[PDB]
Formats: sequence, C-alpha cells, structure tokens
Amino acid sequence: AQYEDGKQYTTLEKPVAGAPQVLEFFSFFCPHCYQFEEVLHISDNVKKKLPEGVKMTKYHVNFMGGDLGKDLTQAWAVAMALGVEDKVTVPLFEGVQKTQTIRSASDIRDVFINAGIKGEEYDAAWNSFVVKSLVAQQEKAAADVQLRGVPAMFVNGKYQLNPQGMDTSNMDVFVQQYADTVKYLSEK
Repeated sequence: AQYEDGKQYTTLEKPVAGAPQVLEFFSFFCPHCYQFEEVLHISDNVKKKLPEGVKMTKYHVNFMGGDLGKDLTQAWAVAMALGVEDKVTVPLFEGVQKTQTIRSASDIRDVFINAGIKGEEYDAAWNSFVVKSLVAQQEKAAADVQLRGVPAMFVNGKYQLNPQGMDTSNMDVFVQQYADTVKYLSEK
C-alpha cells in the first residue's frame, strides 16, 4: 500500500475501548515534544486536517522529570480545567527546557500567574478534586496504552503514529505527512 502498518503507524495488539478519538501524550521534559510544539506545531496542523466531529485530546505524563514531572501533570490538569492550555504551554516548555527557571511547583505556579490566572484561582484549582480526576484520567489513558515514550499519538485506541518511518529532511513535509497519516487512520 502507501500506508502500511509498521511504517507510518503501528497497531496496538490490545486495542483500547472508549478511547479518545485523537489522543496525544507529551512531557514538558521531552525534547522532541518541545520541537513538536514550538517548531512543528503538530497538534495544530493535525486539528486542521481532522474531519468534522473529531475531538482532540492532549495529556501530560509522569515518567519524566521525577517529582517535578508529576507536578507538571497536575498543573496540566489545572490548565485543562481552567481552559488556559494555550497560554501556558509555551512558557512551561521554555521554563523547563530553554531558560531552566522551573525547578519547583512554585515556579510552575509563577508561569500561570504571569499568564494572568489569579493565585487564588490557580491554588483553588490545584487543590480541587475535579483536578484530581483530571490527573487520574491522564494517568489512566497512559496506562491503557503501554505508554513509555513521548511524544506519542493514538487514534481511536487502535493505531499509534510512528514518526520514525517518515522523512525529516523537510520539516514542513514531515508535518503534512504526519497529519495526513492521522487523517487516514481517523477514517479507517
């Protein structure tokens, strides 16, 4: 074919029922995630090519960055609850990986404050049980799909993007290829 299992994607031998349609995993400690977000804008270009009706879900993972990794998963939960994902993603990436000014929960919190969320609202969210189950969801979703590496994308709990089998000589071409693959798997 032109799209072959084992080349632009792999198939989960233990499919996952009820799974979000498009499910993406990242870590603010993950260097290719930094690239995927700031340089390539993968999420963004995929959305651009999804059919109508398709919801896009993105989760953080715990297995990078030790104690600060979990803090970042909780904070991502806060971002999801407050709907401020688009205002914290970049400063969180640049704080962990570029400037190295995020060394504790307290520094994560500063990013939110400077992004305009208020202390009282953040601290409230941070400690809320809605955020706890949001954290649990992130963890369950990773758990359901063997997950040990990021960035990672799953379509309908059955197909997993395999970006290693696509050309990277041209980053625009890498992205379109990736996005078109997601569309193909979407329609499958």
